[PDB]
Amino acid sequence: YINSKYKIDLDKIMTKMKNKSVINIDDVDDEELLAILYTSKQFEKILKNNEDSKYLENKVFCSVFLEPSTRTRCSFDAAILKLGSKVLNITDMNSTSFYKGETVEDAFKILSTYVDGIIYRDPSKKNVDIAVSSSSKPIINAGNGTGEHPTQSLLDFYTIHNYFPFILDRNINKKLNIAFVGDLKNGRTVHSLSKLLSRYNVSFNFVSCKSLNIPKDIVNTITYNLKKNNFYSDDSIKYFDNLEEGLEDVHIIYMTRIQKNAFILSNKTLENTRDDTKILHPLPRVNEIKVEVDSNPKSVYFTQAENGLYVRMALLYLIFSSTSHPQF
Amino acid sequence: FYINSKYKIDLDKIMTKMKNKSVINIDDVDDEELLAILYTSKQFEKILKNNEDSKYLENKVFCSVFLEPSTRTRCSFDAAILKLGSKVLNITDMNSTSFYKGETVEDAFKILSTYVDGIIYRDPSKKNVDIAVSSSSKPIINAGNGTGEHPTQSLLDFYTIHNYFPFILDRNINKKLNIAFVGDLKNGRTVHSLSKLLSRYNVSFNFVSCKSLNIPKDIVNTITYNLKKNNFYSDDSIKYFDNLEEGLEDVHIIYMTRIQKERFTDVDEYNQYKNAFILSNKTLENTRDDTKILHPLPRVNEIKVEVDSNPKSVYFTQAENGLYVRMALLYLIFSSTSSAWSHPQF
Amino acid sequence: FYINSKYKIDLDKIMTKMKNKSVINIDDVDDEELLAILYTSKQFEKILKNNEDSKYLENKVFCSVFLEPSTRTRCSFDAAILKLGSKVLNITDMNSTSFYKGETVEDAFKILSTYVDGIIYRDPSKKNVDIAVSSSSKPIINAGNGTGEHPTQSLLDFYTIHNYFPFILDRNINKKLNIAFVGDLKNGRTVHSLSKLLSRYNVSFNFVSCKSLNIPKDIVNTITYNLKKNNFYSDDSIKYFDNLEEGLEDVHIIYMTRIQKENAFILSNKTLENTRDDTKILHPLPRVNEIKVEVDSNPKSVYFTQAENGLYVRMALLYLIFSSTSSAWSHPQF
Ligand SMILES: CC(C)(C)OC(=O)Nc1sc(-c2ccccc2)cc1C(=O)NCCc1ccccc1
Ligand code: NA
Repeated sequence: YINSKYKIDLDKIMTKMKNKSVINIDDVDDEELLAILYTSKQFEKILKNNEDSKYLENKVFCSVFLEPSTRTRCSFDAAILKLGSKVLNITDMNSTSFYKGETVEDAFKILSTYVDGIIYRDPSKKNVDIAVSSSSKPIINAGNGTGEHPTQSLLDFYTIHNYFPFILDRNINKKLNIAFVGDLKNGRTVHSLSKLLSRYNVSFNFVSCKSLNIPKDIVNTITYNLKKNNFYSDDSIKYFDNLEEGLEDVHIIYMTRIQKNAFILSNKTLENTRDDTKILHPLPRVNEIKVEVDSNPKSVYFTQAENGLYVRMALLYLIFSSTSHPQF
Repeated sequence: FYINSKYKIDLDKIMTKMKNKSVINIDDVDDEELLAILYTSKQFEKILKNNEDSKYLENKVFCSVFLEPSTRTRCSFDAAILKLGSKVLNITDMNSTSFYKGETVEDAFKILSTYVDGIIYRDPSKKNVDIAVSSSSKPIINAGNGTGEHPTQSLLDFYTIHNYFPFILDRNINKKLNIAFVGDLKNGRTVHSLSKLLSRYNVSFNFVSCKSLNIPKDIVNTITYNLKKNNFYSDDSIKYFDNLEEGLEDVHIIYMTRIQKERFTDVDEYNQYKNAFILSNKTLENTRDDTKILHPLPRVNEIKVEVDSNPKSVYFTQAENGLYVRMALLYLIFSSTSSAWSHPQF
Repeated sequence: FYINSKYKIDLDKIMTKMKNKSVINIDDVDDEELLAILYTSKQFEKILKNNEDSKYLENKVFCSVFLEPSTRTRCSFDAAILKLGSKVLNITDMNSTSFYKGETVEDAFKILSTYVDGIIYRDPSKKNVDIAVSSSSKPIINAGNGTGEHPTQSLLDFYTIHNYFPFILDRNINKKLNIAFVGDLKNGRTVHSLSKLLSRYNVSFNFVSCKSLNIPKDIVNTITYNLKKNNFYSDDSIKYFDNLEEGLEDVHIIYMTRIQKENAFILSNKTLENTRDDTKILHPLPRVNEIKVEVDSNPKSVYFTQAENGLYVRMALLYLIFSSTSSAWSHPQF
């Protein structure tokens, strides 16, 4: 099992990931990240070539979405169904109507008797952690109020690694430069992907309009990670409030969502970027990216969204399998 | 493969043509495609009535997106997918505005179509379905929109008729089908769609309505051009009546529409129109012996419960037929390939 | 071949009788059918706790119709169908009036039953379930209605009891089970249903309630006629208390009910110290105050196992009604 230059011992990494709960991106170590990246790639190729995808038959999951949150929920459903497993849904409900005079711990202790695993989206942070403590079965966090969204970070990382595979090498001569653009204060997807990218040889351009800057405790978490692998320097973190400077010499531009510009992306504002730059956005997009950019080959935000299917298939396969592997 | 015992269906070739086809309007189905649908529907009807293996399409994952409540069509599409042995994720009980929460229809469909092999979409907006089709990398079946496009209702309507009157397929100048459309012909879009499809054949039409709720001119024009084009138009081709006693005479089919009180000024107008067009065993005594009664449902008072025991009533068979017709259409579009041994064949 | 310790089960014969049966009330289950359910439930419990293949009912497509919020029962029936290897479409987020949008219950059920092999139906109206059964070409499982019929709640309650006290099946005049029902005995319909089923056996009852919320006479009468039928009725058979201290003495089972206060009877480790060693505590759930979280660590608490058992009991009932099967070798036998 190879992804160019690293052999992955998938048997051994699955033994370790079996019945693992995934709440935060920090619950995924280096070895587990390689296994996910590798397996995601196998599912991408199997599905793009119309091959049998049914690597996880015989499982029954529960999907609990207590805010309307249709793309992430459908992505998890499709992944389960394409793997050949089954799922029952709780949707179109909020906290109060689902927990109708019942504790979170009662609800999860009972629900986990019915199913092999639970996928849970709840805008409360407390609820996901209470569910994990109460559940006899593994939980995948599909997004909560603390800004934990592990599968968004994983699919973001998979997407980058697909155009810039050298991010995995921890090579002091091969650095990736990324610009994060928009609302860096409220854009939790930046916070989570930053922590994961900072384990690697990466330098960051934070591009925001003063009022919406990256929070200090993320800058600190980036600086501790980069220091730990001896890739911190005074040039590791740069701050801009304009595109013209922010977007210069970055392999990746990652746009965030807003609501109420310095930061609208046009073919014009992209003429002076590297020819290899790729554009991500977790979606949905509003004005941050003009429709004309969809025809620009630097745009990969729809491939990115597509990649969430393969990454969620991979993560469900590695946690829930009982045991050959997807290959080719 | 034979239909009517006259017309040979090369299902391999017709599948190659229908593969990854979107079905939005009944005019997206040609003569050959309609034969393959009718034939395949009949095989699913017999396999299921005999408790045989129905799993002729197993490895597919669909998304079903219903942005207005419409329980029977949605459940019928679910059942069809599941009976074929495929899988479906559902968006229900939601409207346009809450599902498109500050996202364009084009963004939503471009992404959703990466997840799945095909989409079933019901939206009361007509624009939305056409935008979905333009944005989607995967086929769409329109399960109903605001323009009155509802191709699987028309298809299951036609399947039902063809089961009692198979000669409608022959385009034989000696073998004419006579149908009465009864009730709200202005707002009954199922009449509009079925009319267009029937007018490809040797058919004459009785439009039975009171003044205010008559068939629109643009449908009469489309029926008249279709009948002319196959040299079946005469001054007899389209008649208009305001009462059952005349309207229901010498028709093979009576097709009753919904007369929703919210289409009148008040109750007195409703209950006058109601009552004038209500179907009883009495109002059916001077129809042909062979007359069959359709209604797209749901039923309110348009038809009295006593008529359910009358052998001329088939509106519950009609609704059941939607399962077989939706199984057929899904099989023909989404199969990756054929053998002659992979086809349903009772 | 099919044994339940010392009851031999003729599953072929009992399935011939249960095939395409509708189950609306606990009285639609006779002695033989109850043994088939108990036996099949036990096989599913062991297969699933040992991670074996559970797919004993492939190729069916069900419709599950929930016209009130009723999340646990609905998820339990979904899980059961999916674990058996069959498929389901769901109608939820609906009440009576919005689902029957100017359509009769009989029209809706006549049509829906053409699509599917079976229907699971929860509706707070009692009329609706009985009209559904009259109109349907396919079998219905009642998942709960307004008359307090909830057959799979009673069945999973009974399965739970029989697991700790298997002698309830023997109808042995020397082996009596003592149960206390605690809380709102007037509105607690699962007491009503389980009482009727327990009273087919050698059972005595402690009804513990204030005064305003006492067991209704019609249930006392139905318990007395059942117990008389097997000559287990005596003036000792039914006792009435207004306090836990007396009510809870010498009972093998304590069954706590929901009381939505729309204080006397909260269960604590303290109020449990002088119960039998062997007493088990049920509660149909959800619980609010009736049982303190401290009791969850008490080994007498089984209300979470009880709720888990609903999976195995719903798998069993679906298998026994819907199987297309003939042969003794196809049945689960851990
Ligand atoms: C994290 C991801 C993107 C996977 O989660 C979803 O997609 N769910 C969500 S949270 C959301 C939102 C918007 C405003 C305020 C608060 C939350 C957008 C949405 C969302 O789904 N599209 C909004 C409208 C829409 C729904 C589905 C498809 C297309 C458009
Ligand atoms: Na599903």
